[PDB]
Amino acid sequence: DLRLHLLLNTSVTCNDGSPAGYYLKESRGSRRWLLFLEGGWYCFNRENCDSRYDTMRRLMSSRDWPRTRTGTGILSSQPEENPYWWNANMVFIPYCSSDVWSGASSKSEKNEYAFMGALIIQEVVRELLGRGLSGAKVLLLAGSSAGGTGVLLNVDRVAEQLEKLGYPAIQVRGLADSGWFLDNKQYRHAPTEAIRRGIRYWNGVVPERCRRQFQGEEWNCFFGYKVYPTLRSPVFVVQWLFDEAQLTVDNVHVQEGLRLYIQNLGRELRHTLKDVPASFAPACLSHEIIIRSHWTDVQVKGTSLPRALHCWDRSLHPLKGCPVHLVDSCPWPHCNPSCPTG
Ligand SMILES: COCC(=O)Nc1nc(-c2ccccc2)cs1
Ligand SMILES: *[C@@H]1O[C@H](CO)[C@@H](O)[C@H](O)[C@H]1NC(C)=O
Repeated sequence: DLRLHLLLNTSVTCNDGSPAGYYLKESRGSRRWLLFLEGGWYCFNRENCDSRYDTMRRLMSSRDWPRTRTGTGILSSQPEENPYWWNANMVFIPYCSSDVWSGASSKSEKNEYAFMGALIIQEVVRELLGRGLSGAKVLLLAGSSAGGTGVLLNVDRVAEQLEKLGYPAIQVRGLADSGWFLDNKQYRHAPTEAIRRGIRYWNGVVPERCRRQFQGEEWNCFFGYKVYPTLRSPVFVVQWLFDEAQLTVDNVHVQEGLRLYIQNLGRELRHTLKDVPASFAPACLSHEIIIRSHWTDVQVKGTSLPRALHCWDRSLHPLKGCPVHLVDSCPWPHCNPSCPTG
């Protein structure tokens, strides 16, 4: 179990003004720290945020949060569930800002909700330094789905924060799981407009180099293949080639037209990853993996995800039989036999 801590700075809040927080399990014999960003869609105006507050309130408030949480997958402390980082300090950061971890706006007389995702992170890091993060060797910022995109938007800001605060020895890295989306044409007739509206609603912030490239066009930086080239911190990318959330936004739920559509989607995703040296992309129909209990099962070219992440660690000290770039080439869902049956 990871135990809950509400933020001492109560001005950093969830959507409804309740305090944000984090769950922590601390491993005093380790100098590695894993900070995981929860996912769960987003909302982009008053009307659909109001709907989210009725039936998805734990994603908008801490008032009902439980006191402990079980670490699963990469957050597990058992070596046989987590071959990669079982002895690390574990942190789970709940997603209660509905802004893809990008907001920096408080609740006011003109704002019904607060969107503080970028600041919630910003602050979890601050309070953790007093609980042992000051002695870390590596800080891995991880996340799934909306949290995976949140890794891409925030990893360089965390690195900059620790540099100005006087901790140049902490190596900040990122692990983005199922947050590598394409702004492609739908199968039937959209995401990009929802993101554009969201940024204005949230006062959303994007990384500085990406902002300077696109200059009204900041929505571009929410898409993996466009923002990744601008990042300095090392980032490992985990992405199913046929992600279920990507197919949902494409209005896909088999004859020739749809066959070509699905094959072209895999090809395009595969193309966007070819210059990404640390990546794991199996040809499966699924969504999220790294905090799933059976995340050790899937393999690409005979290498599991826990092994590929270990090989990544070694590379940051090509390696013989310990690869870090693993992308399937076969063109149809579940042509990899190790894909989840679920
Ligand atoms: C660039 O976008 C950032 C992002 O996080 N987008 C997401 N989209 C979803 C989603 C949307 C519709 C149906 C199922 C899932 C989850 S997260
Ligand atoms: C609390 O957080 C807010 C928003 O991030 C910030 O303006 C303020 O300086 C913080 N207070 C303290 C005491 O750090």
